[PDB]
Amino acid sequence: ERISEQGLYAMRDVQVARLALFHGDPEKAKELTNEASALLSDDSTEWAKFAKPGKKTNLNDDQYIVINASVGISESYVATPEKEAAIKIANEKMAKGDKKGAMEELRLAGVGVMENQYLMPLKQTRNALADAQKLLDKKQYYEANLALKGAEDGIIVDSEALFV
Amino acid sequence: ERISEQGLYAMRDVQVARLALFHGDPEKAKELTNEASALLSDDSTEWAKFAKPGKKTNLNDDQYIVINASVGISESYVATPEKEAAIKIANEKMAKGDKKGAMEELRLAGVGVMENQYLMPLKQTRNALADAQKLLDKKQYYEANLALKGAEDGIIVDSEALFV
Amino acid sequence: RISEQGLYAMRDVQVARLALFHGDPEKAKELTNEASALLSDDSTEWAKFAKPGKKTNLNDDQYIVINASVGISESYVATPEKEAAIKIANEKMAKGDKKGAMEELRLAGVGVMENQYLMPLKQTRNALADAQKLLDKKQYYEANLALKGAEDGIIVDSEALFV
Amino acid sequence: RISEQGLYAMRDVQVARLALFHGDPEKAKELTNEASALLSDDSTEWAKFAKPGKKTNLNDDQYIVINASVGISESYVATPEKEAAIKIANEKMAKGDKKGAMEELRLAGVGVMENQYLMPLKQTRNALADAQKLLDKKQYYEANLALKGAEDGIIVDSEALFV
Repeated sequence: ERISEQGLYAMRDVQVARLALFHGDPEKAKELTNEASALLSDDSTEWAKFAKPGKKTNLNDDQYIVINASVGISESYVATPEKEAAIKIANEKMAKGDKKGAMEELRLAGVGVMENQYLMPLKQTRNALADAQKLLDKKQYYEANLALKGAEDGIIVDSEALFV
Repeated sequence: ERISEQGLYAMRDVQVARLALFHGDPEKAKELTNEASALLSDDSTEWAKFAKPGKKTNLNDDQYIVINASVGISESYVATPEKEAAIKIANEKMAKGDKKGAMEELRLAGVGVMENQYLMPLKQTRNALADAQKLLDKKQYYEANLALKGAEDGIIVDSEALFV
Repeated sequence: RISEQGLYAMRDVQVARLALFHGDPEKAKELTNEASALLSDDSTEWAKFAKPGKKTNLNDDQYIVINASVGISESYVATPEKEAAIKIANEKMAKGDKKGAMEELRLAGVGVMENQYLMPLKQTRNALADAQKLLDKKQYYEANLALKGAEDGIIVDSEALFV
Repeated sequence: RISEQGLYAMRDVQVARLALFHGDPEKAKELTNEASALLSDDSTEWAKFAKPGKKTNLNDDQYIVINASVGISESYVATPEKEAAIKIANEKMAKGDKKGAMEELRLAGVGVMENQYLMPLKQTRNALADAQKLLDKKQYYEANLALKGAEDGIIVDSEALFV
């Protein structure tokens, strides 16, 4: 994976924190927001290893960080002998680690394969968590929920044809 | 209003497994699929305790299991003295754990709050994972990816107004 | 049934938010007025499109069905039993026997959901009215947020089809 | 530039999938015929709506922009600086200086994305042709899956607006 596990866990923490605020548990929300902030602010983390260059951020000098990924499949689902043969060869090539050859066989049988990457703008997200922490410290719990929502709103999905 | 962390962990395994079939190790895909299947097949988990009762399933005698939850906020984002006064009171009741009274105060402020629950049909999902395990055993990797996709496709969202 | 007035109103909202940020507030104002008019028709039988039993944030509001889609879940494994079930289901669909067709698929391990998009009617009218006041005051960014609030009221409700 | 032709075609596909499972195959066939005709109509200047630099699965294909929406990210904390930037951005929107307006927001911590929905033209034409063959053979469940495959080719591409 080129997925940043720290960014993935941080955003999962934000989701649970926002729900905690509406279930009368600000203390859990505060602890989770602190965990998320610390996950994104480590000096040892090599964020460049997870960055998506070429995706321009709203903040200058910021970068989008890959924090999750999924596979997207498109096809007709019609079984033909030719498509079954292509899939058999694709499976063969994938077993041998020939990922690029496997994808070529799938694509000629009408299968589209995308990698969906979930992208987090690093400094923009840190700034939103910092705003949330200040509000939590002042017990402005609804407002903290909105700042956390703003962090979630910065996450985008980018889909790219795999091995094309 | 409790989430099955076991079901959520299983479905997260499924997502990683599908991508590994195209982009990582098929051996890791098999291991993740075995783990997801074992988590869902474990009846030491008290599944009924996490079920959503009034949601009819596709299989007879199945149940939807709550495996994730999030908050959805609707409002205009326009500040007024009346609204800020009501939000201040909402925050005070949140601090005292009065989650119902806090929600009544937010509705005075013009805020709509939903809880989104992600629902997993347990036996239907078990069946899809079992199909994927059979395919992976035969090195039918693309087909296994579709069986896992079918598992993901059974997850639905149900949204309900929080504490009305 | 699906409310095409609600469907068109929320489509107008989406286009209006884009128009504001492409430097066309006039187009956004026209579209927001159209959406307001679609949701305030005196002679729309809204109860015909309502989703009762879905509790709203506002007291005595109602959710309106404004869109729908089909969701299919299966494992894509071909067997003789499954192909035979699909053939029977297709024959039932050809005859208009929609309920039997879906039951035949479910018995073969195919899940068919109806995904309904639900609009809270009075809540959405209120959001549009807030956006109109901001547009009148030339508060265009703020109006874009108010329209976003109207969009965030739309929820999805999925039910097994003809179950 | 959004392709209204492509958007209409994909909306037809959604309704067709619903019609198949609500016992109306003739309506689904009519809707699928219309979607195929719209996408095959080369009097539409498809290249004018294409998203350059986005690689498709098929060798000589192109992604067509068929829909777009706005996404706003901010922390909702009112500060004198942000409130002044919103005032300036609103003035630039009113003058049609759309790029300066988004830059003003960006520099005050308000991020605006444009989300574009992208349709791979030849790939989508191919998926509809597959569905047509199935509909002609009365293979209605299979046609529903082939139409689902057409929808699954639509992707979202988000970019900072006028950055």
